[PDB]
Amino acid sequence: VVIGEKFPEVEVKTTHGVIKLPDYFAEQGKWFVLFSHPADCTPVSTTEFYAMQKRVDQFRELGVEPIGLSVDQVFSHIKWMEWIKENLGEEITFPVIADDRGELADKLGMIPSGATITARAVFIVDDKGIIRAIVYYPAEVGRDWDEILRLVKALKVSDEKGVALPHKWPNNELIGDKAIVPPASTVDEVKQREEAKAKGEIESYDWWFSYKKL
Amino acid sequence: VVIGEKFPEVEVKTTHGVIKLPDYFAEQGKWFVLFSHPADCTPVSTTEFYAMQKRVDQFRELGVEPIGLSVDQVFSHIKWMEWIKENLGEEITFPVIADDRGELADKLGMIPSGATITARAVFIVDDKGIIRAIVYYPAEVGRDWDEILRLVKALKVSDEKGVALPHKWPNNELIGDKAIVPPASTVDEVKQREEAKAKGEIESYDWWFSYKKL
Amino acid sequence: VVIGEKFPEVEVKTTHGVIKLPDYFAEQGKWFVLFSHPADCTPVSTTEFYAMQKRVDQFRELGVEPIGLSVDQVFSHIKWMEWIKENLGEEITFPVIADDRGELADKLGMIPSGATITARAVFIVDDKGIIRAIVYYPAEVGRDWDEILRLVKALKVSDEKGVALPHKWPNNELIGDKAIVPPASTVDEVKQREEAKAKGEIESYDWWFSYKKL
Amino acid sequence: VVIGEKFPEVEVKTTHGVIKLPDYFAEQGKWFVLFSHPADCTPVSTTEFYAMQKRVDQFRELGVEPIGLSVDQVFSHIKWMEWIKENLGEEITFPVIADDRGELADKLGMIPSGATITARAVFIVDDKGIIRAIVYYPAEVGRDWDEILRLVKALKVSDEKGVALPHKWPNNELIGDKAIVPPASTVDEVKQREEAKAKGEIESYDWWFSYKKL
Ligand SMILES: *CC(=O)c1ccc2ccccc2c1
Ligand SMILES: *CC(=O)c1ccc2ccccc2c1
Ligand SMILES: *CC(=O)c1ccc2ccccc2c1
Ligand SMILES: *CC(=O)c1ccc2ccccc2c1
Repeated sequence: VVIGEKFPEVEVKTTHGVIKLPDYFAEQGKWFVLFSHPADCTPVSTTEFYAMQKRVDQFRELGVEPIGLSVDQVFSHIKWMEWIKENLGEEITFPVIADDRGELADKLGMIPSGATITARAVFIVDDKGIIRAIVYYPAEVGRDWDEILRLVKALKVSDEKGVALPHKWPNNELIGDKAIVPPASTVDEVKQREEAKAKGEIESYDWWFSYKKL
Repeated sequence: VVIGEKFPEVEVKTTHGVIKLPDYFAEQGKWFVLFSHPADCTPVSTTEFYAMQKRVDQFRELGVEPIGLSVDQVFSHIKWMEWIKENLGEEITFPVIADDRGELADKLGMIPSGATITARAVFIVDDKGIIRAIVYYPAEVGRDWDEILRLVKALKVSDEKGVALPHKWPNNELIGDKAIVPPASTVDEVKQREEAKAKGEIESYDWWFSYKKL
Repeated sequence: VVIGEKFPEVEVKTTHGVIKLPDYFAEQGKWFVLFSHPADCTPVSTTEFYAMQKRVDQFRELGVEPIGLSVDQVFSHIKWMEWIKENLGEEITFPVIADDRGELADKLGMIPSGATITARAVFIVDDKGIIRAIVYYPAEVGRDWDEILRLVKALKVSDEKGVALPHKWPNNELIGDKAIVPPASTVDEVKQREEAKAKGEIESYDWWFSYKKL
Repeated sequence: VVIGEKFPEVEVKTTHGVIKLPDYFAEQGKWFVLFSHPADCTPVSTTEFYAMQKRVDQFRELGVEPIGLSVDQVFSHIKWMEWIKENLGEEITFPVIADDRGELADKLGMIPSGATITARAVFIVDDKGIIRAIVYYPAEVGRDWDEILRLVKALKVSDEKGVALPHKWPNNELIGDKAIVPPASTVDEVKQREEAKAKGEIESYDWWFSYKKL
């Protein structure tokens, strides 16, 4: 699977029962962030679950639903989440997939070389079932959910306002929170663009490098 | 290709002349961060080339050589780097690949659906030539090289102290800059972890969850 | 071949005429215990043919058809069974394979090192034609069909009650004839095991160790 | 691997440190019973460990050393054995192999179809490193160590007194505890045999079926 491809139609067993991806989310007009961990009841994966729960509402606020995955069975997931609630005080409210035959993991390249469990994969999927971004981190290094939060904010703003987002948006080191104006490919993108410029909204470093604020 | 796989043996045309990957970097005991952008003289890509250049020594300090890639030709690259130099004050000092015919981009899954240009891909390759981490951002959303810096700091510390790094390390919400002690793989390591527990050299939330200061 | 593998499609000459394995037994909804002996008119083998015949109805009761095999020819078999009949009072009522050229014996790893005759092999094959258990005893030590009877009782009860059987069941040192409740593979099964725990329908030594009466 | 083949020369990590099979046992003139379980901290495997410990001295009395195996790591083994001691009151005194890359398991066909963990395998290996018998039971059915105890007693008596052992020896249903006298292949086996017969020690059902007592 690559960026731009439809997420595969698949039935998945989860701690919230059976669900049809991507449809379950797409049909509500929801994005999802699908993320793998190698094994339940590991310390890095445990800090990741803590951290994601603490951000569950920053994702959902935007119309993005977290959903986890390992090749462990659903009994493992439950026991482990009960451990996070009793010991860390955070109840897990996002579903987790029991990919217990490794079938989905395998379709999404989530299994590293010589292994039988997933790595630390991340898929952003939009309400059209389109894979918008993919991350593969290894067992030994925990993600940072604040970068995935920035990524989905960027993607949603890109869709909504037809801009591209510079390095480290919205704290880019040349134009801070200003979005780039991409080339026009539509009459409306030529009229939208021209009228932004008559409104003062556009500046530039050259003809091919123009940017505005939202 | 997946995490844990040998980076494919491959000669590449660059702005700094030709090189064999991964041998060129692995024979200097260097890791490389191989990264792509869709096209030279695009503004998001330009923001990321500025950003990488300002950070080029953060990577080099750590023995990690950055290296760019697009399907644009060496002639196009020389033109674009020249523009950045005389327009933003940064000379580009890292080699950029001219991936004639997108042959390496296809090997590494860098081409998004129904395109001939790359997306915003990142590969961390180590001094053994093993792929340690993979990121695929799309054309519309530039990366944050400080997250890739954190990732390769974490990979380096993981290899060097035999530890795993928790979420957002070295700013994990629970244990800060502390590192996860992996399980004992020998009876000798069982005795050493029992000693370290007694001394408080390692600390723990449960028998399976042990961390320490570096 | 290994446990979990389809028994290989194969026509075999027997004392009761020719048959297709596993289809002959699987189309009657029968399991078979396929077992070999090194040579007709050997005394250990004879003791085991007596033993199997006295037990042939214990297996048949359970829908498990016994079936013998050696590299001896049908003519040799007819002679030997005749001897048992008129000498020990038992007619042999189960089919015996004449494995011309040891072709099936090689497929199933029945030939010991630097020999052309089988050892004392046993295969439990189910009504789906799946191999469920394998035993390889040598020429010098005859089997105990009461252990193979216990094994196929246990396999049958495992399939029929969705349980796992403890050591020496139905005479386990700890729980007697009680059976291990496997882990929940669905959220629905989590709720049903929580109900059964509350009712004492299942009993337990720890959260991962639950047994019940059949 | 089949009966009659030398156990492969292999270094194994165990709860008693590193050891060289078969040499570690063969060099002391010891047999070993090598036995797999699928996963540590399972209920069937747990009753098997209980049961084997309770018989550890019936095996060792005979010069046979139990040694266990799963693909779990050595930390898993230790935690699990501590659970057997605290909860069931039996300290495990036999070593257990951490076949944590599945390498030995794979050489000995211990992995069922489509799986990544072992089944319930058993190998008897003599002081010459020769595989004398192999058992494959599935996850769902626990062994009976009393049958493996009978098997090793039979094998040792076969070696020591040049006899073959009938069905269910020493409670065979025709000659009880009497051993079969195999054909002679040596002058000494002709003199040994002839002199047993002059001593009264031999009886028979026919010329090819003779047996004596020990
Ligand atoms: C923590 C966890 O996921 C897990 C899963 C299965 C287990 C089986 C036996 C003992 C402990 C377990 C823990
Ligand atoms: C990358 C860029 O802006 C640039 C600079 C000089 C050029 C000369 C000729 C054709 C294209 C160019 C692009
Ligand atoms: C199996 C046995 O004892 C027996 C019986 C009759 C025979 C006739 C001819 C050749 C061999 C025989 C073996
Ligand atoms: C019981 C056992 O073998 C085992 C192994 C690894 C574990 C990791 C996390 C939590 C519980 C575990 C239990």
